[PDB]
Amino acid sequence: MSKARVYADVNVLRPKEYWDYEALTVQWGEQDDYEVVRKVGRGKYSEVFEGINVNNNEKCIIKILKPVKKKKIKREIKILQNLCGGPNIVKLLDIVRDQHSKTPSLIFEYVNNTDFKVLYPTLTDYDIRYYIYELLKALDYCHSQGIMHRDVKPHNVMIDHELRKLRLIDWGLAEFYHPGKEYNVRVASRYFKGPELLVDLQDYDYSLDMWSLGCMFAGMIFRKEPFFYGHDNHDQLVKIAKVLGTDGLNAYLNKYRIELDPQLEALVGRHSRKPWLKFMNADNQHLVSPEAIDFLDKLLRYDHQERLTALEAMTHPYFQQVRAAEN
Ligand SMILES: N#Cc1cnn2c(Nc3ccccc3)nc(NCC3CCCCC3)nc12
Repeated sequence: MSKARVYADVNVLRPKEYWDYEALTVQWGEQDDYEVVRKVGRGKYSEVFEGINVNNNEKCIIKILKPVKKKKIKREIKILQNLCGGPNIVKLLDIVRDQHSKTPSLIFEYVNNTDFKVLYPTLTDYDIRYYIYELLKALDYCHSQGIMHRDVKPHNVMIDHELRKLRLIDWGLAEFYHPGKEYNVRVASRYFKGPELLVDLQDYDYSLDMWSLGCMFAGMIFRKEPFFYGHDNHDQLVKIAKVLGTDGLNAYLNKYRIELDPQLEALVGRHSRKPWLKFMNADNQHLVSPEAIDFLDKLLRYDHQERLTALEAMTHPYFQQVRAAEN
């Protein structure tokens, strides 16, 4: 039996109007208020375009959704509404649908994002600390509002580098946290899935996002994208085990009484823990200080209960300069 160490009762104390997302009645806007300017992306969930509001001439992002169940879309909409105005939380501007096809589109604020594959390599030590701190504000906020993002990855972190503006987007996989609830482990992107998802521990919590953040962070400071490069869910756990070591995995499994599938146990084998500095090289030297390693080490723990919470992470000395500058 596992439960979050912080914000566990947020949804217990709030009324049904907050977490009963299926009760939501979607208020449709007008499709004609928005026009496509250029396609900027695509995914299994939607096609994304840079758009413009013909009324105010303001830029926006239009995501034309592929077939989705009523329950799922209501969940994304309710969460976006509940988190409105929070630090670095993307703003949902409107929700529209095509009459004949009933194809819905979500309208979001526009962020002039630069491909992370091109942006990250140019980030300085300070830039990394700054952007990760900004992302942490968003995570502590949603966690404080009883919501788990469950899909933290570079693709869901829009950054306008010129303006130094960051937004955590795509809340379609997010969920409300309820103590003891068993969630679907089929969330997050493989390279960012926490050990809990990989060993089928269903009663996970906000801490899942912290493992994903840790993966992003490790990728940035070590200049290795992605950090844990597995080809399937089983191999993903193997990649993690070859770094953190099987001793910690065994302890983790014993604590929560989890039994790995025979095939998985075989693939994992036995591995010694590898010091974080073994990933240091001439290319990532100006970015792997002791503070960075200490911070990373406290994020990437098998036991989700051991990981730093977003609030704790924000106070780690690694971010002391960012905090000082802000104050
Ligand atoms: N909500 C929201 C949201 C807000 N901006 N935004 C952007 N901005 C953007 C602007 C110009 C060029 C590229 C992107 N792209 C995507 N999704 C598309 C990206 C997904 C990650 C890989 C690159 C394309 N989603 C969003």
